[PDB]
Formats: sequence, structure tokens, C-alpha cells
Amino acid sequence: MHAKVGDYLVVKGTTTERHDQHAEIIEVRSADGSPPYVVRWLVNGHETTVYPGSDAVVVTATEHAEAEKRAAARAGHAAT
Repeated sequence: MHAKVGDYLVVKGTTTERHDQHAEIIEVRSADGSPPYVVRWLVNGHETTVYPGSDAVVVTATEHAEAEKRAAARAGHAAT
């Protein structure tokens, strides 16, 4: 996994069915791709530092709106 700033983080379901744990990566605490990350819930509304899980993927704006609402409730429910 390799992270990038200005992009969105996803966890779970690399097979592409259920993509959870969503947010915007504005601060990458890795030079390549290793947790933790400083993440913003944009479509939710808060900043924090979270620990994602396995099957972490990088998405863009559209994958962020709906999916980050639900999947941030998934991600930032704990490990904060």
C-alpha cells in the first residue's frame, strides 16, 4: 500500500464489493505507506489521527462522499 496526500483512504474489500474505513489523507505519517495517518472526515466533519486496517486502498472525491460518511462511522468508531 502506498499513500498520497489529497486522496482518500479506504479499508476492507480489495475484491471490490464493500469498501469501508474512509477519509481524506491530508497528513501522511509515512514516506511510502504505513499507518498511522492523520485523517479528516470531510463529509462527516472532524479531524483526527486513525489506524486503518487490512486491504487499504486509495480513492478520490466521488468515492469519498457517500462511502466516507458511512465508512468513517466504521473507521473512526475506534482506534482513535
